Amino acid sequence: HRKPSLLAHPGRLVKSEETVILQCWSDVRFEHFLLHREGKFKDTLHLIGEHHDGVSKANFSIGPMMQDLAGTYRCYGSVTHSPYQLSAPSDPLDIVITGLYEKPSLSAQPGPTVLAGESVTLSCSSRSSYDMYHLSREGEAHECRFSAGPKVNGTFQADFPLGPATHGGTYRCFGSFRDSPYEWSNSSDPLLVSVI
Repeated sequence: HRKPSLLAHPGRLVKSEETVILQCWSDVRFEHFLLHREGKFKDTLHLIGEHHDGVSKANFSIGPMMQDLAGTYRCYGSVTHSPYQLSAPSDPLDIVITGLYEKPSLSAQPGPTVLAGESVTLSCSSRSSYDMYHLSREGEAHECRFSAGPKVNGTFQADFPLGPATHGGTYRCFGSFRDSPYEWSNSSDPLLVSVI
């Protein structure tokens, strides 16, 4: 037993039709790994786990990405001196399909370039009824997200207060509905928040 690691080399969010690798590694010399998703089309993947030096690993390829592939992934593994047997559940990893709707309008109210120690904040508008927006800082494993405020005149937005401008960078923003929590919108245009 003992839960293995489940991550995705490029990243969690996958653009429409692209592909991601969901690698399963573990020191515990297994021989078979099993991959499992949720959402609509609940499915399981049976791949023979190799042993690329020391630690045992498996490499699943989520091909032409689609609405069905996106959901909550979990990895398992074992040895076939006993077939059925499965390791303890592995860490949940949500595979997202970016690119599927009109791009939101990300911007910084105080300004993309703000003096340090001066609280910065970025909002996401759009004319469509997105129930929530997401903010990618590109890189980090777990990102942020918040439901949106009703139509103010014609728009739908969500404010992501970042706070005292410290070591800025570049954010992106997506939108989604209460129904399909894994099917996002097309990524909004990149923005460089500067800190002089």
